Amino acid sequence: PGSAPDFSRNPMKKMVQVQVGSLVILDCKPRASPRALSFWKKGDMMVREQARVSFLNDGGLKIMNVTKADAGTYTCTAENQFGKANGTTHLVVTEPTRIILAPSNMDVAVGESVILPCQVQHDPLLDIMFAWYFNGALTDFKKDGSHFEKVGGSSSGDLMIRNIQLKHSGKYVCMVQTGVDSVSSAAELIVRGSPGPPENVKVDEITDTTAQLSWTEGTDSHSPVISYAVQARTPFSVGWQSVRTVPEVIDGKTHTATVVELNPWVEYEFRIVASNKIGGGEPSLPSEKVRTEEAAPEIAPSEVSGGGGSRSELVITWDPVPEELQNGGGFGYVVAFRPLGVTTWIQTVVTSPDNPRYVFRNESIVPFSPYEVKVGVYNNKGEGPFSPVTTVFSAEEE
Repeated sequence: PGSAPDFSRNPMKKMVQVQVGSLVILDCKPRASPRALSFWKKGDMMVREQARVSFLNDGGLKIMNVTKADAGTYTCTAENQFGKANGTTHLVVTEPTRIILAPSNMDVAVGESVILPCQVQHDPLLDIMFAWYFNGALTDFKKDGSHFEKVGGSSSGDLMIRNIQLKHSGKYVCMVQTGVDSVSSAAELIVRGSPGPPENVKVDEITDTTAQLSWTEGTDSHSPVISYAVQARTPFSVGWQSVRTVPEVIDGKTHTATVVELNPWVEYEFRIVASNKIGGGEPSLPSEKVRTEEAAPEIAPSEVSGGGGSRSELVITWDPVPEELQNGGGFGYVVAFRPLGVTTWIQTVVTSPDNPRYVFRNESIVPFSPYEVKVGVYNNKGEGPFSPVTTVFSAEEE
């Protein structure tokens, strides 16, 4: 044996970083036969045993509740019969990283855009790494792009959630790493939406003007249903349009209703829209296409008139009855006329409604004479009313 102190087997760390208020122990274990005595200096100055400072059996230095004042250069000088040796450690005391603006806990509707901040104050000697966790899993959110953006620049970890969806509900955790040190703060986002589309839309008890609708409630968007509304589509409707129901307003607990004021002999599809306090929901898939029962026509034509024409003519004219008021197939008109004073009607059936105009021409038609005229309606299911009688004059031409 016999050898001076030798730090090559057990060198003192070049540099040690500790958080303010932490505990630090600088090692000083050289190899030497016999064992070497040690002492510590901070810079030029000998370390004095003190309140938070003490000399350990293994030649180490223990400092408690470190301040930035304790930072500096500590050297350990060991001496043997055969010489002295020195080792140096630089103590860096750094402030804690602290999160200054953190995610808020939120209850928010789908489609909204929110910002979960994560600003930190940190000691400038250090570098920081931001990380987000979603329901406990590390993520940078880039696989769900178009819903997430990291905003604020390289110094910030702020997270923007765009057009938030139900699947984005959960615990969010912003974590800031600094070397081996770490702070984080968590918040919970609960997301609520419009109800899901109602399902299983069913139509029964079809009449000429009514139908019973039934349906089952759609997916829970985490806010209860307060209301149901009904829409319908026909060849005549400009897309989907609201329909009147009985009850006038349908409860969130009411899954059946009567549609009213439909037109007879029209084709219909129905859908249902659920609402909650968050907003109006996605419409159901449409019901089967059904047709209402046909019925006798009930509306006679308006503005029956006429007059003029060439020799021996009686011209009769009226307003067409709109298709949706025809109530059934094979709709047509019935023109009835008679000389004023005469009681027997002559009538003809007008099979095609295409042109609401009828001309009688023969020698029995007396020039410029008063005729009583009425026009009625019928379809495959029955006869409808006649218009009020009016007076039109035969042609004046002879």
